[PDB]
Amino acid sequence: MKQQEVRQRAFAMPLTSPAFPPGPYRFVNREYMIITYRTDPAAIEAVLPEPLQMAEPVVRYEFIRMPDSTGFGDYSESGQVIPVTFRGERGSYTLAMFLDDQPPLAGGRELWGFPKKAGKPRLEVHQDTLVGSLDFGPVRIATGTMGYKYEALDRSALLASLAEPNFLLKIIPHVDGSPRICELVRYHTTDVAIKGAWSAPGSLELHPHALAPVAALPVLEVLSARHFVCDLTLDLGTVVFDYL
Amino acid sequence: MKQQEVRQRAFAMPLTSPAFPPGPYRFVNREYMIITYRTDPAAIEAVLPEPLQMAEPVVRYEFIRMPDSTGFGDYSESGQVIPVTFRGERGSYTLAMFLDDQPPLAGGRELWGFPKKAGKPRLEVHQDTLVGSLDFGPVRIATGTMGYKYEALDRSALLASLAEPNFLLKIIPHVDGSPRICELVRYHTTDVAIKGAWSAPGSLELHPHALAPVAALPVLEVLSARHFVCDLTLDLGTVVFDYL
Amino acid sequence: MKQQEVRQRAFAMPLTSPAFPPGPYRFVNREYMIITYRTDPAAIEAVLPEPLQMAEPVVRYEFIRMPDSTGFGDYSESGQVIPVTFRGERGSYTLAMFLDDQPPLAGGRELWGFPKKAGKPRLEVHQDTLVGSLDFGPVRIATGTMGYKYEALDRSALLASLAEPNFLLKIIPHVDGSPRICELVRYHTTDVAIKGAWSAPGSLELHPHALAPVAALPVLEVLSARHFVCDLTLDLGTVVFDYL
Amino acid sequence: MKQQEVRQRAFAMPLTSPAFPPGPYRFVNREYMIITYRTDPAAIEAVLPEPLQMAEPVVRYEFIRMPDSTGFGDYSESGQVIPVTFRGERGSYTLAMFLDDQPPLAGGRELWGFPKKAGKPRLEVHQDTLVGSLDFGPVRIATGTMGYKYEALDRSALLASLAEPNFLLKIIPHVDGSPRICELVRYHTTDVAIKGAWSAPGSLELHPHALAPVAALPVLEVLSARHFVCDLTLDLGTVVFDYLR
Amino acid sequence: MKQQEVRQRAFAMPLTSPAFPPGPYRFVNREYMIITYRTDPAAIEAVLPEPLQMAEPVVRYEFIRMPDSTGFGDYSESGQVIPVTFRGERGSYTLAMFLDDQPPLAGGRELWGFPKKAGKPRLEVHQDTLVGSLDFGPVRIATGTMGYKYEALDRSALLASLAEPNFLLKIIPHVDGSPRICELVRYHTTDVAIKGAWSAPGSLELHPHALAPVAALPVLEVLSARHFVCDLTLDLGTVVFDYL
Amino acid sequence: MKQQEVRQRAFAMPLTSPAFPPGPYRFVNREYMIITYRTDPAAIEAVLPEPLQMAEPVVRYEFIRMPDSTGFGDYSESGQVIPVTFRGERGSYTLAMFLDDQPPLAGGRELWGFPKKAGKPRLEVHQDTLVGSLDFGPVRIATGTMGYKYEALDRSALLASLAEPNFLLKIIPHVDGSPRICELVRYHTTDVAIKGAWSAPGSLELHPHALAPVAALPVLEVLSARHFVCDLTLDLGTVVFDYL
Amino acid sequence: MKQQEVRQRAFAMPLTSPAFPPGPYRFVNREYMIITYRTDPAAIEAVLPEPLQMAEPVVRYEFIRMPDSTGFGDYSESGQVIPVTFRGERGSYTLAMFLDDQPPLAGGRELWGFPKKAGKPRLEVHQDTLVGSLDFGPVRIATGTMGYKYEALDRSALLASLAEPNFLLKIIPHVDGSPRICELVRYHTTDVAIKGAWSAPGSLELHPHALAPVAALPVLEVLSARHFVCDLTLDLGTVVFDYL
Amino acid sequence: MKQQEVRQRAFAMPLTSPAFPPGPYRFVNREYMIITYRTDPAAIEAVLPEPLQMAEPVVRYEFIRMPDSTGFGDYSESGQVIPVTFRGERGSYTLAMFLDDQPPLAGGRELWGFPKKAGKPRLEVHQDTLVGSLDFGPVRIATGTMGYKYEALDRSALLASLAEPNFLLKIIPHVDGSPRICELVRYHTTDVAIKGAWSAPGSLELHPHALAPVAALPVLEVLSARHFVCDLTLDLGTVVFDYL
Repeated sequence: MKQQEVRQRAFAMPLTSPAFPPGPYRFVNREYMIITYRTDPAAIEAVLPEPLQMAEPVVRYEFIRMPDSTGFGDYSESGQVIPVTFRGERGSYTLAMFLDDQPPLAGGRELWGFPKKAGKPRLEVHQDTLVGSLDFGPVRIATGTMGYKYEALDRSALLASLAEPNFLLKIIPHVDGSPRICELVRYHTTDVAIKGAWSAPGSLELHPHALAPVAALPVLEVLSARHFVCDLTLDLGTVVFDYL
Repeated sequence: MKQQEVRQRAFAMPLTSPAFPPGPYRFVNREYMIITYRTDPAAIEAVLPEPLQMAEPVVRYEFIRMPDSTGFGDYSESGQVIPVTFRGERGSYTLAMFLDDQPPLAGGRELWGFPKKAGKPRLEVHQDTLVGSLDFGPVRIATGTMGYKYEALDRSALLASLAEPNFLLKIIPHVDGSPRICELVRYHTTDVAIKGAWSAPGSLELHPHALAPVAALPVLEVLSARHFVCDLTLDLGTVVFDYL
Repeated sequence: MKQQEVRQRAFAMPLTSPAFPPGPYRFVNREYMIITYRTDPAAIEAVLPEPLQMAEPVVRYEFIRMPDSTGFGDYSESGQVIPVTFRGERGSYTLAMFLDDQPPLAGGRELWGFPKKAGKPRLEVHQDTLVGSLDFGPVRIATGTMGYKYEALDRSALLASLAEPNFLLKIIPHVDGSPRICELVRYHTTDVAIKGAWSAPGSLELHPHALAPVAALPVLEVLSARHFVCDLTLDLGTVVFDYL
Repeated sequence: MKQQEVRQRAFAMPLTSPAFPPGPYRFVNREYMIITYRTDPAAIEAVLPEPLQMAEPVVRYEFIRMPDSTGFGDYSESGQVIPVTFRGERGSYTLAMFLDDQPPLAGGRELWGFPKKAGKPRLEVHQDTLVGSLDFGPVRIATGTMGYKYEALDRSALLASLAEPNFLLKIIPHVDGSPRICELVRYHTTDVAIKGAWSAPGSLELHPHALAPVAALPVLEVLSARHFVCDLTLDLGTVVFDYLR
Repeated sequence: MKQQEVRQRAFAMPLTSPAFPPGPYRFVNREYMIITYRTDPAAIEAVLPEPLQMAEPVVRYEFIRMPDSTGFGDYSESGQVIPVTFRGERGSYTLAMFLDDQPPLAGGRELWGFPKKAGKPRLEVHQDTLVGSLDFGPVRIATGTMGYKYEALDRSALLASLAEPNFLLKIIPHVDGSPRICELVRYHTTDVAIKGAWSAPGSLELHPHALAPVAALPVLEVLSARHFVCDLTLDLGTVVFDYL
Repeated sequence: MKQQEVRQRAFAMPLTSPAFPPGPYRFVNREYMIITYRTDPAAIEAVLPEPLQMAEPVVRYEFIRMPDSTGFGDYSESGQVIPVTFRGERGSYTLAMFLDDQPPLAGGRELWGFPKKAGKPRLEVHQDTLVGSLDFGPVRIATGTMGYKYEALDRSALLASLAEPNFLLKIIPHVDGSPRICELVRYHTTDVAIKGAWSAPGSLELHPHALAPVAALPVLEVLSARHFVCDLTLDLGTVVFDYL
Repeated sequence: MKQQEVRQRAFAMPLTSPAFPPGPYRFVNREYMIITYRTDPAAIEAVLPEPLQMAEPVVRYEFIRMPDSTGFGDYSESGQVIPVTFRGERGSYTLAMFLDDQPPLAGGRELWGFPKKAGKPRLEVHQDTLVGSLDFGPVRIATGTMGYKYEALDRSALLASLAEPNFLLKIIPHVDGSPRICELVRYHTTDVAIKGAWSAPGSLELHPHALAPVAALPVLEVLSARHFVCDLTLDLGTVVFDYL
Repeated sequence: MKQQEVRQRAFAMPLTSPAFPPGPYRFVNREYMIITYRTDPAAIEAVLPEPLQMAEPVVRYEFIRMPDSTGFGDYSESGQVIPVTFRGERGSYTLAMFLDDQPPLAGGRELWGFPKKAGKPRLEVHQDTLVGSLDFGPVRIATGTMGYKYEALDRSALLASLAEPNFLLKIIPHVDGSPRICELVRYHTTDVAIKGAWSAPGSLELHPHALAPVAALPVLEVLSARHFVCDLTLDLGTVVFDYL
């Protein structure tokens, strides 16, 4: 298999059996618990890369079920998202995620630049409560709870939420340890169909961990909680600022 | 978190809590079981990317324990390695690995370009038999067996095998899915101390898997088995050929 | 809170974190097993409150799954309902009900006046059989079985039955133990969308219990068994008769 | 079953097999662990309904075993009680309670107006520590600890709290959702026999929950811990303010 | 229970509580994993009953979930199907099935003449991998694997495959052991709705069993893998050739 | 494999690997618990096909262990048998059976016409009591008990019992749902050797089930109980009345 | 414990509590499953020690239950036996055994010279299938399967096979590692009673193991399967050829 | 024993079988996790006994494995130590300690006067994370985490810290409950050989407990985390201050 055949088939490692596939990336029945909390503004500023700019000092803490995902399989995710502005546009910055499936973890990192690590997220209804949890090894680092579907939420506002740009700092080292890729990436979730969306009382507790430091954006006050189910496509991202 | 802080600080994602640290990457008490088997030369040719050239039509099947790994932790690995020459120099090519710990998986892939996937390798003595196994979710894909330290091995010769260059094909996608990095990488294991090294009868059985195709290189005849324990440093690789 | 705003805010206890929310109460994919059986006429007459009037001497024994219930969560229900007339108008009377979730138990009792107790109902397919059970603590008190979807059920008869009036006897003691509320309440399930509906052969065995006396309406003869899945709204009730 | 006989028979639903019976409600060998903690005064006034007034800014956090309870069975309970005055008379206000047995749950709510919800309270000695815990489904929302009977308490003093009035805001919705009952209820625990009472160092930790917000009253400092066993009759309450009259 | 009641009522044994009901036999959400493999043409010829003629020397190995099956219940199936022509028309031939539910096993055999035996098929997503397995008592006889929904399939073409005739050889013994029924049966799946259809890499391993000889058709090379979900009606078959 | 080869090898499906084999059918160490009870004569008449004629209004309820059975393996059985007369001959009619092994269940139905279904029978001594049970899925449908070997029974009378003809209504649908086989079948158990045979106090309890309606022949009074162990051969049956 | 007591008392170590007793070695109810398979004649030649000569290129693979064995206890065995001739006489050669009980392992090896190792053989009926398996620590190395007593076997012929000489190569090392005993040993099974003997379809799968190389004689085609139960006496062997 | 020899023999209770032996007390492969955190100065001042003097307001929280401890066995330890000065001399004060082995608990208390209580500390690598925990009965009261060996730690600073003086407050009541012993004790760890020593990012969460009040020194800010393995001798102490 010649030089140009290699260059032509190359998408992801291993060449002949890639750790992940090309898309499209389609998600069916994504289920979100999102708890939004006020935090120390100084705690966001210490972690937000310029030229991104801080908006509200809030954090979106999320627990996501992805039972049906092309190329990737059946998995769950938990993460911390921060509202930002970039060039007059509102959007989000993903600071941290954790997932229980390989292909979307390698794929997430190597293709888009999602800052993903391994963990055990769960999101399930126990009788009357929706309970989100994320373990990292034997250690519980996040527990969220919500009432069950108390109020229907505005679906227009939700679709506008899912339409905003999502920014990521993609960093990949060169063989020598210096960055070979260091860029702000913009991605969109498109073809959204909302199956249901609700609000209800919510709660969040975070625990410190040396290798999963979600707790360094302290929960000062829980502001809102939303729970929705939707289908969508994770579109390929585009570079919006190349630090290199 | 100023703009040029980012491009000088950036090593691995997440920028502020990297998924793996910089080395040196030191390994104490790695333990190897290596079953060398003869395969179909045509299966080797099918996967070998030029300018690499095949040598003997053999596969070195590895089960490796790494209980003490700087920056990475305590874990196990299994994989398929093939003798190769590049520009006439004899070395190795790593076709497939599987590991049970995320930092060395991401780090292996993003820094050197080891072709790593997730799986559950084990290497254990069960009374009279050293047993290596590799499971990928609920499916067994590799089982190797060895008698226990039947005869001491010529260490000076072994250390020779371990001085040879190891070659990797590093592939990282750009955000749009075309290759952003596509290169052959040369790396050495250095500062090696062999604590012991043995030979004994060996066996190997492989099973098909859509996502872990080790059985694509069929075990036609087992040729040798080696078992050894060592400390070593995984040095950073160099680019020896850039396809882009 | 100010004495005035307390009145304005009061819905259910606890005032500041009510044991159940207001609604509307929407149900998605309720799944029913109903076994209609002939019983002793005298047993029915002994429990039916005038001004309610007995229609035929049958009991509909229900096993219901409610996997998706707004404000309540995900739960199961079992109990006894009797065909009734009130002022000439054909309807049903709920004698006993059993649930494994507390918000719909309190809310059922305090809002509409469903005669609810705690219990563990289950409704599950085991290979070829739909099996309904009700345990009350360690004692099984109801076991129902049906074949799986032998014949389509008349959607029109079904929708007309669901459109009927349901009567409940709401009783709530005053702090002195005398009745503070004692009324016949009429309610409706509306916005009914049936997803599937079948008949099959069916069985029912009931067992004695001092605190869960379903067996007091003995199974003389099983008349029919229906299985259906639907979405509906549990509308608020209205008082049709005040004993006080 | 004539409509007249219906009215005569009516106490609690279901008419012919009430979810709970009538009393008298007797409790034998009721065991308490009470951790008193100072909280944020602003947290208390937000949840205290006028004409109640606030007394000292503390919360009495409770874990109670009721192994022998007439009409109810054998169960445990946990929750939050605060010091209050109504018309200048000093008493308690129950903010939240959680139990593992339905009859006292329904009865608690529908008769007296106790603010009750389901949960899994436990109270047990583990070697040297009395350990009280509350779980709400999979989530731990309260953990409390004490030494084991370090110092005896005077009982005669203790009975100073048990004879005080207890106040409850009783709320039962009408079929249409607006309040049918909305009154403050006064109840007393009478027939109190103390079998033993003790103090010891204590601890408390509380965790957030959307549906069980005990942690909304933050533990700033633990102030005292008490452990006691008693027999007790829970008397029927009386209305002392009717928001709806 | 008069004599001519018997001959007009008789459908299946036991006459008064038949082991399976009459249809229509409707299936909602059948899920298929099909691994198509090339085999020894001589192994196919050895089992193919004339007047059926072999076509390509391939086997379609199936693992199928049927969670909602009218009259039959919720169950799983695995089996070996071969492309065939009869009187020049292209169709299929079912060589072997295995199921975990009795009504469809007896019903399959006695009505259509599906060559059904007992076993324990499973089809499940394990993170990144769709895994089909078939156990016959304690022995694994089939393991298949697929990546997860790598690429959407041409549905109109699929629906084409599913319009083809399916052929069965129905054999029932007379009480004396000579064949009482011995016929080729043609049946169609009709009213088909494809909910989704995908392709992805595939693997298949078979193991010998004296009583479940799937391995008699050896996996020489895996050619394709398909995964799809559908609703369909299993129509009654017709006799196309009677050997007697 | 030609047309006539097919017709010549055809015994049971699948042609090339029959679900059951030819006999002879030999049973070693068959162990029976038989509880005979008086029932409603109207309950037998509703289930007994003419030209069979009712004898006593009793039912033989049975629990059988078949640990050693040619062609079939190791299994257990439970069933309801009714005494009948046909053409001046005393015999039995089998109304219902349940077994935990496939080959004898398919074989029983397709060859002789035993009205067999699937279930979990057990027959074991627990200390002082012989206990027979039959579950159908998670549901207990029959429990019998006997004292242990209180009295030896008449072996001449027992052999005469095992010598009487056993009648079965064999029904097999045609592909179109109409009966293709509908006949009264007579079979004998021959070559009987009785190893031991006893009577003792006995008891029976039956539970309703929609798909296993053994309970529709109510236990009004337990009359007798016998327990024996024997070897025998289940001879092929012969047609004694063809409804068709 | 005088010097010449030792040389007249000495049978097995420990002298005062020998690891196995002298016989006769009587076996009641040995049960055999034997899968006869054709293999590579070249694999047979590679292991057959002259003056033994190979006969058919077949292996008799055995799984044997010995529940009642004088001096040895209750245990199981599995092994590989090959047809042979010595000085023109047809007999057997035992290549490999594995047992789960020490006295017969030591005794087998030190007295006759059976080539015994440890392992975990099992032979059990699972419903319709006789299943033999052999595990060596955690690795399965042999799985055999048979239908259950399909047809009675010609016993007089069987007893003929069991009258043939069995040959063993006995090897014991001297303290210095050179052979102290190295001889061909002939032994018979005598006083044989066949309790039953059957044939049925068979299967065999072998797996590699460094220390249990049964798979070195590959299953090319399974030829027959036999299942039988017997009592027999293992007589002491004789030396028929002494290499020393 | 004679009254004189009692005095001569007395070391620890029981006289004739002392709860712990004399020593020297040698430790091999102690493994420490130390997390240094800033706390509230007032909390430290509230527990520190004059003549001891407060140095910086930090607490070193320790999780220690002692797998090989002469006279004591194999055990783990957790607790709190504070940087201190005494007469100008820099050292440490041990506030609280927790162990799962009784000989070092009694011996620690009675000989040096370590302030020991019972508890269950653990220190373990879970894949990529070093996890320290302390349970006290059913309550977790300390959880520490570190990355694995990110950077070498300064051996010189380490050895100097281990060479420092440790102070303890030895208190032992007289039978009347008044202090019989009340003294500041100084001790040293000598013959220290460090085997490895590292730093990495670290975390600590503490929890309230009435009998194990570690939380009384609140974690305001984690300053550092060190991991090391060493051999050392726990030398006898000396009194430096007698309160009595």
